[PDB]
Amino acid sequence: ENLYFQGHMDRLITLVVSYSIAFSIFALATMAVVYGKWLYYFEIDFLNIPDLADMTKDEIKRNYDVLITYLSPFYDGALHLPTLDMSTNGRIAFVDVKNILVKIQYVMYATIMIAVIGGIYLLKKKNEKFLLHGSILTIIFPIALMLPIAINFEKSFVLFHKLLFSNDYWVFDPEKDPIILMLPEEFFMHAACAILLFILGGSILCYSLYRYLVKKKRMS
Ligand SMILES: CCCCCCCC/C=C\CCCCCCCC(=O)OC[C@H](O)CO
Ligand SMILES: CCCCCCCC/C=C\CCCCCCCC(=O)OC[C@H](O)CO
Ligand SMILES: CCCCCCCC/C=C\CCCCCCCC(=O)OC[C@H](O)CO
Ligand SMILES: CCCCCCCC/C=C\CCCCCCCC(=O)OC[C@H](O)CO
Ligand SMILES: CCCCCCCC/C=C\CCCCCCCC(=O)OC[C@H](O)CO
Ligand SMILES: CCCCCCCC/C=C\CCCCCCCC(=O)OC[C@H](O)CO
Ligand SMILES: CCCCCCCC/C=C\CCCCCCCC(=O)OC[C@H](O)CO
Repeated sequence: ENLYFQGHMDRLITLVVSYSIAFSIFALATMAVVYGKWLYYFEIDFLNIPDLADMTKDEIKRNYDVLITYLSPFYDGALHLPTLDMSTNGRIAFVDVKNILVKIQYVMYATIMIAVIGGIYLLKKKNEKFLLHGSILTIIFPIALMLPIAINFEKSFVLFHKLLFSNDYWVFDPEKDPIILMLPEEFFMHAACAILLFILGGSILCYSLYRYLVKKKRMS
């Protein structure tokens, strides 16, 4: 009567743990790309942002450095671009973007702890499937968040937008928020591609860890 209860828990724990790694890797990849400077630096020359924005390369890079420094959850000050103006609707939008990254990070630290605490409880029990269930669940998670796009393309992006932001009938107007000119749509598309690229690598390493383990367990 008891080992029927115990098996019902380790399958629940494997679920809670598997989902926790799926999200942990999603967050970790997101933060690697958002706070990463290699990709955007590459896009300055690739997308010819100096001529898009009528700004020098050094201009563009130091404004970007200040923005990424602002988006740290540990920078308590307001956003003060070195050479660019900014509407109050602009400042609001960047507080929205910053709020997500703090929300994501706080949940990430939560899933990281549950994933390894619950993960070692399972490994102490000679059980490895959370490393395999997780591995495939990390591939599935980031785009289950994209699933609404398949149902309706323009309308789904109206809820993604309003889930994030605090002003509905705003604008991208370069005369009032000229940092738009150095943040073209292609940059965000490539960045998201880097986010999943990182997630894909993440799924592999923890699938490798599943196979390295269970092959040394069956060896005995
Ligand atoms: C007690 C309340 C605590 C709050 C948490 C309750 C949430 C549990 C949800 C359903 C129970 C079913 C438990 C086992 C379900 C099977 C898990 C499963 O679907 O396995 C595939 C997945 O990828 C992972 O392995
Ligand atoms: C945890 C904090 C301390 C340690 C971290 C320091 C903070 C990182 C800031 C700048 C370096 C960014 C440069 C590295 C960016 C590499 C990853 C990236 O996102 O760009 C690669 C791109 O995907 C391929 O084209
Ligand atoms: C349980 C799920 C897996 C557990 C994993 C344990 C944590 C591993 C810590 C760092 C690995 C990668 C961290 C990538 C982001 C940290 C660096 C960062 O944010 O700075 C910007 C970055 O340097 C620009 O590339
Ligand atoms: C969506 C997946 C992309 C993956 C993440 C890559 C992007 C993260 C790097 C920088 C974000 C900074 C810009 C984020 C958007 C700022 C909002 C904006 O454009 O400002 C509005 C305007 O100023 C007032 O109307
Ligand atoms: C509910 C919160 C629980 C309390 C919190 C306890 C701390 C989390 C424990 C381990 C994380 C260690 C591995 C994390 C890898 C670091 C990657 C990272 O966090 O980079 C983001 C950074 O802010 C880029 O600017
Ligand atoms: C594919 C998986 C991707 C993972 C995603 C995780 C969520 C990241 C959350 C916030 C990052 C900042 C989001 C900022 C998005 C703004 C994109 C945009 O198009 O900004 C308008 C720009 O002005 C056009 O020219
Ligand atoms: C043992 C119990 C613990 C179980 C834990 C499960 C094992 C997860 C393994 C790998 C996940 C790592 C995924 C990391 C993906 C983020 C991509 C990244 O960090 O990029 C590098 C960064 O840019 C550099 O500067």
